[PDB]
Amino acid sequence: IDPFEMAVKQLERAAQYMDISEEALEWLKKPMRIVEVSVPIEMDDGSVKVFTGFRVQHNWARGPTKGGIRWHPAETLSTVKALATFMTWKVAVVDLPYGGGKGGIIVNPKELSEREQERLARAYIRAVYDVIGPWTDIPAPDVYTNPKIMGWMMDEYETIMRRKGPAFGVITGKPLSIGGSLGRGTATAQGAIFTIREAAKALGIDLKGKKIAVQGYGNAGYYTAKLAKEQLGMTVVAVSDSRGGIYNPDGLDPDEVLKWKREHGSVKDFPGATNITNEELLELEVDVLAPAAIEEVITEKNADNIKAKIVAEVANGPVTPEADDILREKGILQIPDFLCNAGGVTVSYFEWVQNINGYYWTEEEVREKLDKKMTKAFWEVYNTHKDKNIHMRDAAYVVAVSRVYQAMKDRGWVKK
Ligand SMILES: NC(=O)C1=CN([C@@H]2O[C@H](COP(=O)(O)OP(=O)(O)OC[C@H]3O[C@@H](n4cnc5c(N)ncnc54)[C@H](OP(=O)(O)O)[C@@H]3O)[C@@H](O)[C@H]2O)C=CC1
Ligand SMILES: O=C(O)CCC(=O)C(=O)O
Repeated sequence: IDPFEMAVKQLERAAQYMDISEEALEWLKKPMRIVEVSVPIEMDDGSVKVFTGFRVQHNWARGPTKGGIRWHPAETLSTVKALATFMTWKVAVVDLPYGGGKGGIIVNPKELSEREQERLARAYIRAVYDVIGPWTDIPAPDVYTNPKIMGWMMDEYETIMRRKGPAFGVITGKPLSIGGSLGRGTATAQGAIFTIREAAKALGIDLKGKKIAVQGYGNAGYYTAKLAKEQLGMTVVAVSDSRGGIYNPDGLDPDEVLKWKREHGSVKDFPGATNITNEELLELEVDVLAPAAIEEVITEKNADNIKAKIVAEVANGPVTPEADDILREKGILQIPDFLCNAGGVTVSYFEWVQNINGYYWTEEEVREKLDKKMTKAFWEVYNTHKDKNIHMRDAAYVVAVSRVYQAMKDRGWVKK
């Protein structure tokens, strides 16, 4: 249907478990500032093409808005608004002095050359300059965007700003050569691993020697499996991608699987393991399920088939609202998406702090700070879900919306 309407409905459903005034809820149901701009670039053939750009600042009560820029051909203002709304709750649930933001360009970057991509990034910066800044709106990498594009955008912003303030802090997820931070590459997977370890501690389950299945095998999924094996001592019994999946009960080494996928396009037909389809992976008998591929993979039609005791929602919205009740009834502990994959935005916040302070941290300090942040956030959410006897997603919503509501009331934006 409409992604923004779905996000608003999910917030409205969560609002019944907390004391929030009608005026504040109506304020939260609509983004505070939406910017639509034309993004013109000169193509290689000499012609000029105009693209549609988006930048949505949902709420900046707790601080400057934070959110990545997507470059998908199916990008829609509704999707950007929904993702900015989710970004607000994400930054609020880990206690960040941030707001919720999101940006996007309706473009197919596959048919764009490197020069054209750089021109697109620079033109997007030249178009959205007046509503962004290190203390206003901090973008980041997202779908079909990378640190290279981030560096181009940072350079354009610095050129326009005339180096008056810290231009490194305008955008996060850039290369280490220019204001980048360590631990950014594995940030999401590291945060997910921290939350999984905390969930296992909460359920009284030892993670050593337990099977894990990961759906999707890219920046999130591959690193999630690798860190689960290396840090949590888990056995990786199955991975998957867009093509198919592979299942080996005795375990799989993530590095070999990644090399095979890079050399053959997909993890399919990996030797020593059986080829299985994506839907069969979610129904395995594993200790932890990590669907880090796409949204809405666990529906009402397959929720009863899940046998994992922990479902780590590394991807954005992998479980539908209907499947949430079925999963909870079976007694499965669910880690909500904007809490499970908050490590990426937490490390982006660390990068922004380093940029604005002009002082950069080591990998160990970043890892320890992220560990503490994710542990505190997860324990807050779990304690809220146990105290009020509500769903984990509902508890995360209560925790985030309470913070945003308190910020709004302290700013005097709402009275009630
Ligand atoms: N920094 C991050 O990585 C962040 C991660 N997330 C969430 O993590 C998810 C993935 O992020 P990232 O790893 O960067 O993305 P990538 O696109 O780099 O990797 C996603 C993986 O999912 C696979 N995949 C694609 N379509 C399907 C499908 N229909 N069914 C099963 N698997 C599929 C892809 O296979 P193939 O490569 O063959 O296409 C790929 O291996 C997203 O949903 C995102 O919202 C959240 C916040 C930020
Ligand atoms: O780092 C950020 O600001 C956002 C990362 C991201 O893409 C997400 O959390 O969805």
